[PDB]
Amino acid sequence: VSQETVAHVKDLIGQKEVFVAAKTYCPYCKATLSTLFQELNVPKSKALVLELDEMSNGSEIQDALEEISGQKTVPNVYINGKHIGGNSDLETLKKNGKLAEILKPVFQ
Repeated sequence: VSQETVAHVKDLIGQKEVFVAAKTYCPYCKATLSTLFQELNVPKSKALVLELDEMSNGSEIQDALEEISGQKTVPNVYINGKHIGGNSDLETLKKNGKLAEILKPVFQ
């Protein structure tokens, strides 16, 4: 895991307000994307969703994410540069109202 790749991934995380690292065949990723973009209607134009299994540098990005967030699995969600976690973490925030609050500056 090179520092160059790590720096690049931090760049990607900050490009859009909502960042999601996922894999196309993962049900946890599907639930997270559904929650954010279908149920909550977060504008897709304010999000960068990486499907690592369809990225030539997917494994390198995932390794960089582990270094940056300590997380080893997908989905890996960031909102406004802050690490949110995975699908279960998203569900907890959704239920206690904190997800709606942190997405306030994003919704439009």
